[PDB]
Amino acid sequence: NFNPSVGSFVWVEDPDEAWIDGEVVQVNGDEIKVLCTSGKHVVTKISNAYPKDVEAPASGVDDMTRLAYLHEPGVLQNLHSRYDINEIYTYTGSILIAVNPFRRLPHLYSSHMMAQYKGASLGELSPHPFAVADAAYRQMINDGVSQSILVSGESGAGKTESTKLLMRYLAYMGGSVEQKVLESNPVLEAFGNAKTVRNNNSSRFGKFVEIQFDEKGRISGAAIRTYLLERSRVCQVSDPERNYHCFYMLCAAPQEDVKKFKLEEPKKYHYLNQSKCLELDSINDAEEYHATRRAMDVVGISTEEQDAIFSVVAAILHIGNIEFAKGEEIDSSIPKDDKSLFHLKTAAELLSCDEKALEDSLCKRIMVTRDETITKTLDPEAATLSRDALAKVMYSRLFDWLVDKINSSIGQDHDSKYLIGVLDIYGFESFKTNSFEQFCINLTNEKLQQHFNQHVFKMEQEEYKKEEINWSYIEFVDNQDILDLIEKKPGGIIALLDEACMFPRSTHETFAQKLYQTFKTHKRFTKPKLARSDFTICHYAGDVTYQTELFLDKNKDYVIAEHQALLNSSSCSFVASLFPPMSDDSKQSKFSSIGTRFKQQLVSLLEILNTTEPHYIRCIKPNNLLKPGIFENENILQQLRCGGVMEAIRISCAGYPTRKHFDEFLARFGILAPEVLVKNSDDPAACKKLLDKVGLEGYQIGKTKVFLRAGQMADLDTRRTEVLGR
Ligand SMILES: Nc1ncnc2c1ncn2[C@@H]1O[C@H](COP(=O)(O)OP(=O)(O)O)[C@@H](O)[C@H]1O
Ligand code: ALF
Ligand SMILES: [Mg+2]
Ligand SMILES: [Mg+2]
Repeated sequence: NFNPSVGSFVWVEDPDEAWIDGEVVQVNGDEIKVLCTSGKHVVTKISNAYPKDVEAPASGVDDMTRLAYLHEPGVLQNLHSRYDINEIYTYTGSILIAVNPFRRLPHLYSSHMMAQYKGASLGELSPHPFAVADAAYRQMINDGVSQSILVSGESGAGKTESTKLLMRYLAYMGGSVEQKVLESNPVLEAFGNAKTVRNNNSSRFGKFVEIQFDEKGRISGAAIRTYLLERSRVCQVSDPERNYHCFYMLCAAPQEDVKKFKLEEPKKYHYLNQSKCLELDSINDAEEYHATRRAMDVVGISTEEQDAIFSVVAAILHIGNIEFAKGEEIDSSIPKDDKSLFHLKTAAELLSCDEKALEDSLCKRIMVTRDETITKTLDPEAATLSRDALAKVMYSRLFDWLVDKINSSIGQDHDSKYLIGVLDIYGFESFKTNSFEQFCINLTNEKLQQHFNQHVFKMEQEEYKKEEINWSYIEFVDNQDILDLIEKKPGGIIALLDEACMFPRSTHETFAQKLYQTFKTHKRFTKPKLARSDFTICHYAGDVTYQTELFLDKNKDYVIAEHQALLNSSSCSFVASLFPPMSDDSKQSKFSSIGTRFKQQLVSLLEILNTTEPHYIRCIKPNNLLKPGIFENENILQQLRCGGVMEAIRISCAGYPTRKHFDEFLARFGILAPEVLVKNSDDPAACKKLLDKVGLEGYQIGKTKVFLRAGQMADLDTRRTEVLGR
């Protein structure tokens, strides 16, 4: 076991900074007194203490499994040391660990650096996402099976940056399709990314990039898949956060390019004024407009199609400045001041429709009756809800048109045999107020971590028990019950939300009370005492309390009748093309459920990833100030524990990554030792004896399969290739 010396350096617990560095000064029977470099003297039992590796280089260890002292402080200190010398990447078994640098490293990601990793093995070079990308490319041809790379972490930990690296390297192995997949990121980030408290350039939509490869290995096609874009940001923004980049790009654009839009300072427009943050130090909005147009030309978006897109973006900004006051008649709406009539006229001119038809779209809805057509009027509060509804649907139809035009140039089938898919989702985020959009984001992260848990801890250890192997079970925290809490078919938070959405005039307190009487006897569900309509979920990353105030509203997906009627009446080809013409030999739907639609998309994505061989990259956010050179133990310790990094190191150190059937084993490696006899095609004793003849040790013989350590299968294929070639 462990026995501390009278004078030695050990790790001890501390209220802050997690573990602290100390030196024992006194030794009792079972307790010891440590002395930290800080000077404080702590007293604790020996079992709480952990030995410290004094002989540790600043470079640390490239693999956490090769660490001399496997425990939490050594993992934390190995990470910290490599972070100080700008070595952000580090391996854990086959998994890659990435700590956010929060600074530019041009040499670490140059195209020359790609050539260095072109033929490199996973462990030959220093850890890098290019090595994970190459591993996915090599394992695709050696197996003929599709691959997928899965990037995880909390919000702002570097998933989107990590995905850009994988795409730049994957385009290098198959190489005009390559250029357009790389230029699709700036276009989508202009309309799907915005500043939050967690990330200055936070992804508000999840993407799944699919790279197609033919049998020869060329990049035949590529496709991008986007999931639940947040459109509520268009209308309501918190003070720290910012609206989508496109709005600020257009206000910083050269005046001759946007002279027709009649744009003002950003602080004037209602959809941006709520934030009170209009500029970013890390983002130059003027350059982003020039970069986005440049990227749009690469994808093939016509310059005339670019003008109509920005006309919609500038129109949405004008629409937000249309205030409503009480009309002369009861429950009537009218523009408040003459400035709202300016914006109402401008937004109609930018949308190529009638100014009065636009005004009648927000102030007055029409009731549907077979006997005659009647028009009611709206109160100012109802009219405000009608203009915010118009903007959201206009922005999502615009964002969806982009993803359709992107794949209309880079998406095609050349009868390819397999693909590689890198997955970029939104990270687990928690704010002082948590809406329905957060509920789906954290659900997505919850589902991805379960996939990690299954393919790393559940499926691996079931085989170990199945094969009668000598093995100590490694316990872990499973989040399956949280998934059953949300997407259970016979009553889940998603399923219950559709129930309350069917009943008209259902308040958020009724859906709230329904959650309490149903999930009362549950471990992962909690209710705040003073909050009637707020519910808390014990997420794997931490407790998050949600507000159901807007849950029923965010879930219903519908198109306002007079909204689609106006947008269809537009003289501009692009504006009318944003809404499909329904009701002509077509079915009319009351509303569609976003919760079930998003759940269905999440299951289909999971089923495609279950047919591919996965590769994991765990991103880590080192600090919350979004600045470099700040390594915080508490932030990183809580991410390692809830992410299961400690258990993964334990499974990678003692586990067996590769297993082959006896018949597959004697066929390939029986040629290594011709003198070793074999009784039949699947004889287990020959496997034991053929491995001893080669000199391998630590292997384990199972019920029906052999089990080898991380690098033991690799040298057997190299030994085989040498003898068969001779
Ligand atoms: N490899 C990297 N090189 C440079 N900056 C990085 C890198 N990874 C992350 N960052 C920084 O972290 C920020 C957030 O990263 P991002 O990919 O947006 O995380 P997430 O997708 O999880 O929100 C970036 O805007 C950038 O400043
Ligand atoms: F932009 Al994120 F998690 F915050 F992908
Ligand atoms: Mg992102
Ligand atoms: Mg929404």
